[PDB]
Amino acid sequence: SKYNFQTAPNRLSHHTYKWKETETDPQLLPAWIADMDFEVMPEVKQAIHDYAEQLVYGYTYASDELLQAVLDWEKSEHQYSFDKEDIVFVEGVVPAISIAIQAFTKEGEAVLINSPVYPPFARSVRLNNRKLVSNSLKEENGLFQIDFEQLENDIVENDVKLYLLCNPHNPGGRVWEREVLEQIGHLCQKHHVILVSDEIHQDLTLFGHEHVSFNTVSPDFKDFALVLSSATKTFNIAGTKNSYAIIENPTLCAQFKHQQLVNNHHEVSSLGYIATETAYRYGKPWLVALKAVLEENIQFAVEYFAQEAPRLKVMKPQGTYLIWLDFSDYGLTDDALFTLLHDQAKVILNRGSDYGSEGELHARLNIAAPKSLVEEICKRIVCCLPK
Amino acid sequence: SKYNFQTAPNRLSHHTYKWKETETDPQLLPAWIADMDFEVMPEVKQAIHDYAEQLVYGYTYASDELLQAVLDWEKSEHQYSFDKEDIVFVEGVVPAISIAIQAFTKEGEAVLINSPVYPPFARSVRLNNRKLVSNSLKEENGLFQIDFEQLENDIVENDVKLYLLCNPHNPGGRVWEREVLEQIGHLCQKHHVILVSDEIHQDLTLFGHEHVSFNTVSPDFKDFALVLSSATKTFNIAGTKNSYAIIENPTLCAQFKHQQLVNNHHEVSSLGYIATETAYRYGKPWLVALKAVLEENIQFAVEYFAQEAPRLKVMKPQGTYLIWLDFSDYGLTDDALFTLLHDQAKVILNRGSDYGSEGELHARLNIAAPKSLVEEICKRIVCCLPK
Ligand SMILES: Cc1ncc(COP(=O)(O)O)c(CN[C@@H](CO)C(=O)O)c1O
Ligand SMILES: Cc1ncc(COP(=O)(O)O)c(CN[C@@H](CO)C(=O)O)c1O
Ligand code: NA
Ligand code: NA
Repeated sequence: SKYNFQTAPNRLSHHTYKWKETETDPQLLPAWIADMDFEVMPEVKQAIHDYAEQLVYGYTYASDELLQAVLDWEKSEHQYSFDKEDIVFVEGVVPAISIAIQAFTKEGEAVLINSPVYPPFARSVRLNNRKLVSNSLKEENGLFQIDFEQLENDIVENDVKLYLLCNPHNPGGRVWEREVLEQIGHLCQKHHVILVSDEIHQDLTLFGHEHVSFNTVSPDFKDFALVLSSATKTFNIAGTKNSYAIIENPTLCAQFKHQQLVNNHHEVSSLGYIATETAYRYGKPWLVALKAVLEENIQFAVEYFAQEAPRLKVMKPQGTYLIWLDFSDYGLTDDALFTLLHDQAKVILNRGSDYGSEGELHARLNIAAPKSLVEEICKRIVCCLPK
Repeated sequence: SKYNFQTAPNRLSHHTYKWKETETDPQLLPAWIADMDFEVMPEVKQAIHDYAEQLVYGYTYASDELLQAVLDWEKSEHQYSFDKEDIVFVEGVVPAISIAIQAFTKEGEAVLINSPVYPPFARSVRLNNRKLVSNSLKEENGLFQIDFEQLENDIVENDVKLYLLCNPHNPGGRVWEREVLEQIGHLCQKHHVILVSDEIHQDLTLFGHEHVSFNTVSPDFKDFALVLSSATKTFNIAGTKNSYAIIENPTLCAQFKHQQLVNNHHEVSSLGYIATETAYRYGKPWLVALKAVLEENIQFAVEYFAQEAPRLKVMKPQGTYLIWLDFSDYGLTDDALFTLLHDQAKVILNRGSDYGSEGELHARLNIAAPKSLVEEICKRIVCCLPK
């Protein structure tokens, strides 16, 4: 218990998204947006104090030490070896997604996602005036799976140019096996599709599930695929605004960097650089401790819901700290479910329908909070469900 | 008991752009990129420490207190009154310029600048595949002036859609009079041109020169013009990454915000928000003290160069902390001037030619450093100039 996973810091004065509603209605307990109600690792807090003590807060660049820290993290944690020149810093992963869409496709061309998925995927495609192709995931034995026949159909019928892959997949928390990723890659090679693998949850695979970074699947995958990740989801530092793309293919790397500069989206803040380097240098023990806490919270929620709401269908995450809940067996509409949870149960969960039509009558639950808070949130979710 | 403008914090370990070359060649003295070698106001330092003590560094948004701080600053310092909903935060001004180009013009359409000017102006136009129209500034009696006859010709002959205005103008530090701004505005009305006024140096007008913010010139100007500014240049906090657009016209504001979201360039870091609010709420006395130091440094440089290098033509800034130096009386090429300053004099100044063809044989000198450092830099500049 060296690190504090037992007590949530009070965030009410910090202008957070997560606790905003609670500031007006103190009864509301938020468990929606993916940041954590855990204190950040102490080395990052110290690094922010140390930044203050620089005294001058001018223009800074991404250092060789930061580049090496990213290289070292990827090698040590994900067995992914590349060169410092392959790293492109971006203030966030969602920014990187828009840059990729703009760099690798033209207006009107088709971009494929596996639905239901993180809403900025569909939004970034549509707002960019690209054609969205939603490849609907199957649900079998409590897990999402890809229908590869329909995936190929979706690619061919729509002349898909870009595939935005989520790995681990949010929502659901699906940690794709190497064999699944290999089939995806072969389809991209066949049909000349560029693949962007959003691996922001890569450090949060649980219960023995192992993240397989996309370009580690086959040595040639870097010819068409790039990887996005960050320290921010792993270490709860989203407000520091830094992330990266690993782009080993020279042409793809130049294309991305060019579009990033066209958009004047090439700079990152000083603390963005500092916090990522610090997290990667010092964060491993904290991450190990976090993952044990997350596993306990998830197991608790699954068992509690099984006992108190056996009609509630719970997808057990293989990774991420987010649980996908299916209220389909209840006599509720999508809107009535939202009103029930928010107004009667006083719990704020993400509306599943935000993620696509497959999310109708679902909600997403964030369990990256102390066990006592998770216990209360689960109690509230089961309190008011209709007979 | 008073603010420190006498000693410069050591920056060699902070991965700064400004001191980067000096990290490898200790002989080199930088006076190029516009950040200051002055300690930032103490309250911003404290705000960074306070941010560390939030303990959780998750997702945040722009608070009503920050919005009010910007409103209050704009009203009290620039007599510019508008509503909180007119403010759009962007991680930087150069980001905002690209968003504006993309939002308000189509590919192939013409964008006008007054050359020579801050290089990202020309770059952002060119990289965006817009046609660049450079309206060349006159130089008369040591000051840049607009040729309004040619400006109108440039607008009409090229069907200009967007005018990127720099006010105060960098380089040269020209603080455009109200009457000059009114003539520009009237041309934009006549010819249906949208105008973006980059007023990042607005708080740094000197020697009795007063900034006139563009939309304060006429109540009609908001129909076609928006204002970009920031706390970063004023208060030496560029690394914190926040700035704003004031867009009073509903259509222009929606267009800008839409494009910002298309580009996923809508979020700002938590410290970005914090540092700007803090600077505006506590910064005025520091700024008053700064301006006295800057005037002293500029006066020193002008007089020193007048004695030690009478052939060197020095444009005295009306604002900004940057001096535009003209070496055209010397038997030098643009390349030879750069080599002389950098390799013999051991000083790093911005290359004038970066700013446009009018900057050939020029260099830009940054005097926002302690007087003792400025004295040394000036001594170096005059040491090795050829007969
Ligand atoms: C697949 C994926 N890609 C990107 C991000 C966020 O990226 P950014 O913070 O780097 O922009 C998230 C976090 N998503 C959070 C925050 O919105 C959530 O509530 O789901 C994500 O799940
Ligand atoms: C007219 C103008 N607009 C914008 C900026 C910087 O804007 P940003 O840092 O907010 O993107 C500057 C600072 N310019 C610095 C940093 O490059 C200089 O050395 O000139 C500027 O002079
Ligand atoms: Na659908
Ligand atoms: Na020119």
